[PDB]
Amino acid sequence: GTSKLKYVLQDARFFLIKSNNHENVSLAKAKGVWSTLPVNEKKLNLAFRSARSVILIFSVRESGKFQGFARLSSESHHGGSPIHWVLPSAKMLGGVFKIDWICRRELPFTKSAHLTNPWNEHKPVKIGRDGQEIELECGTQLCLLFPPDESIDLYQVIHKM
Repeated sequence: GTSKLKYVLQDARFFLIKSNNHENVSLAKAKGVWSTLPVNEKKLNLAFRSARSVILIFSVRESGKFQGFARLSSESHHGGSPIHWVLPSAKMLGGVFKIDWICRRELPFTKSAHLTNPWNEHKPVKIGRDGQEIELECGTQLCLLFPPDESIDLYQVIHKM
């Protein structure tokens, strides 16, 4: 079903995350973590304190697809297990956010062509720089377009809200 998913997304904030390569998204899916440049780290930390759920929607550059979406479970923190990201300078990154995956399945951009983002000049939601905020209604509909991920149980995610 979709009911627990809709509950998690209620009054959520949404951010577009653009990765240079698949390896970083694979590490995030395996380890439940994400890191970003300080400008976006500050935005995500502010958003995490401000909303019931903050959702990151991932897309690998040049892939023509989104690779899934996840919910922030913490603010960024330093000094944890180092993560062997594939960089385009590791010192340039901010802290590490813990994330809980909501869907690990892909969605092609062709299926989201009817969704425009008011916070990016009403361009198709696939278009945007890393860290671009997606307005509530467009973000909710985007997440509902993904194929259901039957491997994830949202009961545990609901308890953290």
